[PDB]
Amino acid sequence: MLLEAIFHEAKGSYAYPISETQLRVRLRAKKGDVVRCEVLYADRYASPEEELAHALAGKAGSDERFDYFEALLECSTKRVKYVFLLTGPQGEAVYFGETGFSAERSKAGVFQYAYIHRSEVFTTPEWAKEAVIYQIFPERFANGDPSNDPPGTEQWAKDARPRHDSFYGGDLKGVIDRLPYLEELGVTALYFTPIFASPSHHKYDTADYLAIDPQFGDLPTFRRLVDEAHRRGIKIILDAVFNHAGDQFFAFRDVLQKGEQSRYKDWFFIEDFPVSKTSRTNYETFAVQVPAMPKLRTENPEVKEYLFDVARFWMEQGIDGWRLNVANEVDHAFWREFRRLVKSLNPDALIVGEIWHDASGWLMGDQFDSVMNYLFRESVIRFFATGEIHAERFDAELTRARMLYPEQAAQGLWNLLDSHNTERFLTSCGGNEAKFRLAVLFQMTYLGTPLIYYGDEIGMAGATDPDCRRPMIWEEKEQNRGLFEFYKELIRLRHRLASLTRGNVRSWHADKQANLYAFVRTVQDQHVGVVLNNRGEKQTVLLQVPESGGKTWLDCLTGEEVHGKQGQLKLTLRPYQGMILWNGR
Ligand SMILES: OC[C@H]1O[C@@H]2O[C@H]3[C@H](O)[C@@H](O)[C@@H](O[C@H]4[C@H](O)[C@@H](O)[C@@H](O[C@H]5[C@H](O)[C@@H](O)[C@@H](O[C@H]6[C@H](O)[C@@H](O)[C@@H](O[C@H]7[C@H](O)[C@@H](O)[C@@H](O[C@H]1[C@H](O)[C@H]2O)O[C@@H]7CO)O[C@@H]6CO)O[C@@H]5CO)O[C@@H]4CO)O[C@@H]3CO
Ligand SMILES: [Ca+2]
Repeated sequence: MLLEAIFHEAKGSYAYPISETQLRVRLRAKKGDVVRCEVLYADRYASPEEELAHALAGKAGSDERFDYFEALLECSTKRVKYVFLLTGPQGEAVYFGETGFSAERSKAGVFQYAYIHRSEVFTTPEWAKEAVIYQIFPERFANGDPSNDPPGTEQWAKDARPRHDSFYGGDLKGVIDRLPYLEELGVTALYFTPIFASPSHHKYDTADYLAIDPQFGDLPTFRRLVDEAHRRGIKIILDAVFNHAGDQFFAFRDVLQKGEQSRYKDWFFIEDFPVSKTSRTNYETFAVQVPAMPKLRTENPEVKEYLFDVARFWMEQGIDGWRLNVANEVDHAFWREFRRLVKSLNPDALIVGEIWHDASGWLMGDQFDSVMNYLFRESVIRFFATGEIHAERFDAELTRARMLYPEQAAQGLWNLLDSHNTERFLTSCGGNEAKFRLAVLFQMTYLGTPLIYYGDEIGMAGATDPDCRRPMIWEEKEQNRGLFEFYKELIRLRHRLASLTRGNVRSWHADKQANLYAFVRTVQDQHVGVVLNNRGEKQTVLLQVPESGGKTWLDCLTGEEVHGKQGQLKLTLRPYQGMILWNGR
């Protein structure tokens, strides 16, 4: 075995607790370079003579270059020292520890997880463990009160083609009037983009964090929204824009006024005075040369307590969580304290970050509860929409990501297809409903949290910013109701099948020629196998499935009963068909 390819660290996503007495260890090694992985361990302060405990490390999944092993160490002492035993293809042996490799156990040293403080066991909202979030871009969702419409509001039709400054008049009263719809769909939470006062139509250049934007409503209307949704079993989440502020934010206006005497010059990153005009700014902004969005200095104690107060004010209205916009550009101290503050007010308040790269550092259990799974989106786009990769590359991608973070965080990533920052998925599919559906079928059955972008469930389509921000389609005979009834049924199942919301994932078949992929979700004795024939040509496959985990399954989407004929399963899928096989348990 190529030792230079065996990885593990007594922390991060390879060593962490799932309980005050249970530690999850994971090891990494070159694909097919290691056949068995066992973990010999015991209490740290144990005598050199006592007998070590054993723990078999099942192969959890396989990257495109690695194999991932995973074991669960029972640690009543809440302290532990462990060493890996790695067996080769033919039979070779080797011990893996902190000191290094050695055919001799003792000479390999031993990894140590110093102590398991219950306060550090990565914990997350239970409701968040089985949710189906629906993303709402308020300005375009529904105009329930045309009296607050901005000036210039354009028509509300299927053929609108928005500009970077267009307005259509969607407001919070519309969202309220639409809860019957949202509740019929089955969503269990709504994620709004910025709803706070701002001159723009997207509202990321916040003018006042303490007031809903006039065009959308007023606090009374909001509270009504929160109450109306709650009794409907729908939680609500807001976009926290703490990285930068709109150049209307009182504090910034002051610096623009009082110049050098402003009591807030250190609330921003001013290079020189006086502040500036057009995109030739002289104060640090989000991205590059964006005047309307000066950068907040969350490192400054004053700014921190301000935004924290801002956070206290909205959690007082009963929201259920936050979506941290541009999260990675604001310090960790901030986020840790933010988590403590939030978690104290409401233990079930969800904190989801928005980072477009390895989030490992914000997913240890002391900051975010999760993030947007852009990866899943990249994998799904290229497997179902643009056909740029195949069933096997897909399997690889799903697995590689799936191993990035501690399970707790993994279990909750927001699996989105598209956002208000991208072309709609249907468009990505060149308008191929068949393909689109298969992707949704995967989304509603894969590991994580499904995130539905308003419109998709109905068949909307469009380019990227701002064509993806068209107004919702409400005229029923202008909506894809067959697709809607599809989402409904998946979501129904997802809520009904435990394994889909609380089980794990395991590859079950990857045929790059047939371009058919299949996985299995498991929890307790329940097994739900999803088969995706992602190809435009009926096909038949035989999948391995030992008589132990059941030998008879039932397709949840058709009610067809399938039987295992000696460990094998013969399935025939119509073009692009998918099957939700349930073992009944
Ligand atoms: O006026 C600015 C912008 O404001 C609002 O954007 C939001 C956005 O909706 C949020 O989701 C979020 O997204 C951030 C990410 O959090 C951040 O990490 C980073 O991520 C990368 C982007 O994903 C990537 O595309 C690129 O950004 C480029 C972009 O590709 C360019 O096309 C260009 O974007 C311009 C837009 O085309 C234009 O519509 C407008 O955007 C509004 C937006 O409508 C509104 O929702 O202006 C921008 C120019 O600023 O430039 C950007 C950056 O140069 O690279 C980044 C990281 O390298 O960026 C995205 C946003 O791009 O937060 C933003 C702002 O709060
Ligand atoms: Ca309106």
